[PDB]
Amino acid sequence: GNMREIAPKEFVLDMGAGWNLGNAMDTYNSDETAWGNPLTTKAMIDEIAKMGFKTLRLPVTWKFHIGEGPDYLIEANWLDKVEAIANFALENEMYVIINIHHDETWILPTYEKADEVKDELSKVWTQIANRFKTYGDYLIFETLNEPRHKGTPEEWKGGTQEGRDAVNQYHQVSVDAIRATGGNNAKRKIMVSTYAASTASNALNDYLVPNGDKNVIVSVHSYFPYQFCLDGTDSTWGTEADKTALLAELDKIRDKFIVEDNRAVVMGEWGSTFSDNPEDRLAHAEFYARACAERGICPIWWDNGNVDEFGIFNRNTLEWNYPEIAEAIVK
Repeated sequence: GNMREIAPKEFVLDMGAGWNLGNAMDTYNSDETAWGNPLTTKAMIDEIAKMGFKTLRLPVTWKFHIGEGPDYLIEANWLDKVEAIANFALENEMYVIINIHHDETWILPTYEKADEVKDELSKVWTQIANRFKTYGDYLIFETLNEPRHKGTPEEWKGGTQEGRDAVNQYHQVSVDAIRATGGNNAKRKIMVSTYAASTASNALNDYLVPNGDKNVIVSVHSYFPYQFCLDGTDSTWGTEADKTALLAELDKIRDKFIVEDNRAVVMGEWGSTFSDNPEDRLAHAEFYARACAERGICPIWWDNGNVDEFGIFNRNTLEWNYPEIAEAIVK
């Protein structure tokens, strides 16, 4: 239950390297096994910690467990599940990040919907924060995952001005709600994303930290370069031009947040999908993770459980599918 007096940049160094429990509690279904992953167990999390990951990111989708307004009650048994997994990590001496994940349908960043969204968000964050209020500073809240207007031309390009404005307002509501619960929540580290967790320059330039809160960490995601990492249209990686382009991405993030803004950064998702390309995936993981570590940015690999996609740990057998990726990230 202890809260250190600790600056965000040292806290982020202490977070080490992380791993996402993807397609689990974040599954967009009332049944969190619907996306193909078993119910999470401590035995699973134990292997994540034994491999040397220091941070578990525990993405959670809340939509199917939130009741009607104006109270928007979160089901107690859902909180129980979240808490249990969090404790699996904390018992392993890990940091744990809990977020709001695939909840965009009630978090649409438009002026039209803002007023209702801000009402619901305040109620939901109050509830999550009160459940977890007595936990110490190894538990971190991440207010929103990739808040954006899905299906729009600027969705993955940093949004429109209206969308970035609304996203900033939703972070404002969420931080305020967390801090108003008091206790350890007045001091807890909060990860606050850009629009979409984008690294687009407009998203970088328009980002606002609510109240200038000194315990806010910046959250961005960068599956760089996307042609290799996401689309599978390029399956090779490792030229000097590839290296230079990735370092330029990372230097953009460093220059804006770390140097100009005096903020620490968690790269709360990155990684590459499997494209019949193990050697280049490994080279890219090694280089990316090293580049983040040299900059003081905490890298958190996205693992969705699916070996044909982002899964590097086998949750059903407790073995690593791709142990060398894992090792390249944590060394």
